[PDB]
Amino acid sequence: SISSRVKSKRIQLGLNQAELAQKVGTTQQSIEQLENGKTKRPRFLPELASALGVSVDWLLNGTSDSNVR
Repeated sequence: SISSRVKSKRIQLGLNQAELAQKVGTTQQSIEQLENGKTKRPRFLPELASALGVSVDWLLNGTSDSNVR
């Protein structure tokens, strides 16, 4: 799912939702809202994309290979 990508990448980055929120320049609450999927388009698209170091296109689509499941 969407949040799985963000969160999984967060885990791989070894960072948490609050750190990500600060790196994005928002509040953990906003991140958690995005994670549970209670928004349609995040204002912080570029900020999230940069925070993880992926493309907005991948934030929207979110496809980088598939090795089982």
